[PDB]
Amino acid sequence: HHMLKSINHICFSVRNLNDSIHFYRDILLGKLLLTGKKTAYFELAGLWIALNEEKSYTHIAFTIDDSEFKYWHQRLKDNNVNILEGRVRDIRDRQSIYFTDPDGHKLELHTGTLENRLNYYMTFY
Amino acid sequence: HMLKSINHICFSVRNLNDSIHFYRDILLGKLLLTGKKTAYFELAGLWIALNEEKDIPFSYTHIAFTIDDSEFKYWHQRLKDNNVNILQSIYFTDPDGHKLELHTGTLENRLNKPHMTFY
Repeated sequence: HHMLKSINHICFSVRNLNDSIHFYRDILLGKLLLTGKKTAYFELAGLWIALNEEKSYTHIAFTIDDSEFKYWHQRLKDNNVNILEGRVRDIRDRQSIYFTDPDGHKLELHTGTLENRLNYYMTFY
Repeated sequence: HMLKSINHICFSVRNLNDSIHFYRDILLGKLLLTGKKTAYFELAGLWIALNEEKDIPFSYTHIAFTIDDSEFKYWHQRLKDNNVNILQSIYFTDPDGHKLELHTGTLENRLNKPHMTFY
């Protein structure tokens, strides 16, 4: 009875499929499921990601465990990923990493949940 | 070592009151918090965060949501009767032009074009 059920997928336009495959599948450890001539699909963090090749007003955040924070931070740096600054102590307190994919779509890894944010936090409903 | 799940999606929006009505009332999401400048929703099991930026000027991304196939007509009519920008499947935008879709089957089903390479 009358609800959107779940996320079906997200889709990004990208300049170079092979570069984006390396990013989403090798660096971020997603699974490549299918390709076409100008198309690739992945499963990542339980989500389906579609890339369509086409040669700051949105971001997508994935959850990671606290205990994997330094693993991720270093994997992104070792792979020369473009890392962006977050809030003061986001790195030292293992809260968030912000970064872009090869085309500049903004991504984040976060160790908290929505309730954590709500509790840490204005008008509450 | 795996990313465990999606955490949330953040959208810039020109007018927070319009976006709240779009997300909470048209799409039937749950409003959790406001401040600012900001609103948080739970919609389709996903945290959505809106940040109001009143001087915004949208083609290179979309988020798609799954609906009951028996509800296709319900949703299609709901969006039409609410003057939503509309472009099996419904393709539409929010008040700021963020690209959204509704589909009545999972991307995995859909994928199940001989020339494509399946892994």
